[PDB]
Amino acid sequence: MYKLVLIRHGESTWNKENRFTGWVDVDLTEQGNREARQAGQLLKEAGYTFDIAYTSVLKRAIRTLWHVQDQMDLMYVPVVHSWRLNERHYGALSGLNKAETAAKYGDEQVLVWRRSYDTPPPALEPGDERAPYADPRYAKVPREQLPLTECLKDTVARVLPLWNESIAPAVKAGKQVLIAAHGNSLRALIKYLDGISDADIVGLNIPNGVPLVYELDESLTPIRHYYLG
Amino acid sequence: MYKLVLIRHGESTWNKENRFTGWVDVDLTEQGNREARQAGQLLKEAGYTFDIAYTSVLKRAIRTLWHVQDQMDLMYVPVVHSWRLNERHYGALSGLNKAETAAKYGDEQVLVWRRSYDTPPPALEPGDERAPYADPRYAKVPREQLPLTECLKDTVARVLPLWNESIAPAVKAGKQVLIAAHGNSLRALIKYLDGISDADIVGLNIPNGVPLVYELDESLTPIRHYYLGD
Ligand SMILES: O=C(O)[C@@H](COP(=O)(O)O)OP(=O)(O)O
Repeated sequence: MYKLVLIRHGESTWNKENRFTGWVDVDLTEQGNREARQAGQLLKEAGYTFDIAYTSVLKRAIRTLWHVQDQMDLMYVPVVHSWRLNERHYGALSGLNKAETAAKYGDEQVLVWRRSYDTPPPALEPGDERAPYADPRYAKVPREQLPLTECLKDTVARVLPLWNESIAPAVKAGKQVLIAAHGNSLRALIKYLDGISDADIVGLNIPNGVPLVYELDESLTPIRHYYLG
Repeated sequence: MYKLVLIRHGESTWNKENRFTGWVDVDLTEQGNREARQAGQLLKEAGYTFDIAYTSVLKRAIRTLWHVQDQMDLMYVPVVHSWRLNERHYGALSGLNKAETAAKYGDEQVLVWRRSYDTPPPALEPGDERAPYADPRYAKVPREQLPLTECLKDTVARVLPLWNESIAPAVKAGKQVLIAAHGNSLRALIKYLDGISDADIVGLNIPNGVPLVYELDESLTPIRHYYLGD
């Protein structure tokens, strides 16, 4: 029996502005901060603890983690910040208002761009300011592994090495893990963990700032899962 | 040539209350939060960046780091939190007001507790609430290595292994390192770095929340150091 807690970052600015975010490094709203703080308080009160946490390199997730740590009195635990946990990359949609985009390209198109397992949004041009190449966060990521766009499928491919190489061993080592990540990177990981089919994942949505608890057996096969609070 | 930036945590509740803190895990005051923020801005404006940061397991140091990372847009960097960077353990003095303590045991006595390199304050009882043993922060540290009190000499000895095993290799590795820690634990590191005598370390005081830049030669020998700011 292992427990693993997932939590999606609190409400970000672009969440609130209903803008596609992906790799753009936007921060938490005040509400996002509340949610993160409330999640940490929830975890504290339910008596949960952590020996390690995993996060992306995007401040909305890390700041959420911070608030969780702050509330749980766990600011001292090792935190692994991984670009592998990054939100799904939204290519040339990053920054665009979702309502405006669906008005322009149709809801269907947008729904494909948002939830197609295998078909990514349109890509960033390699020369877009928003491309990841010159970002210090990715300085050690081999260029050809940095996306200009992603579908969930890419996200799953990107997350898995972090799971296999780091999180799973941490869990089996008996470390109590928190993963603070993103809507679609958590969908990606959860797709893997729950062995969810390509069609079945399409409808999964994870609210901001709600601890999602996984109980895992000795082979790390999910037993059940549940949100806290 | 390398640069290493050191910063003592911003003002803490017990800094303001003039209380020996030690391993008591008190938080930053609002002033302390602002010092931490300002130090970040100052480093950001100076064009400083970091690849890795080292800190203690004490939130006053860690929150300072957070504010720095926040202001510098480096919330994603690896942070090693090590008990080895903890503030010097203050023993049975922890939580006591320094002024009343002086008023009771004498200025000399207090100053020997506070700045004598080799004489520790009086120890915590092993049964004291404040003893470290049940603390998850220290769960993997051998009991015998956990202090009930420390003089600076203990602090040095406690710090050096992190320096040798980890921070020095980072610096040699070409990593740009920030260490966010405490007055005495930095006094201890600096003693080693600058090769300050037992007598001389006595006067060294390190202000809250001010970046202290060391420029190190190839052999990690300080060439110069300066505070950033005023
Ligand atoms: O232990 C403490 O009270 C102070 C040092 O106090 P003095 O020994 O300098 O009085 O440490 P910090 O606030 O930097 O963590």
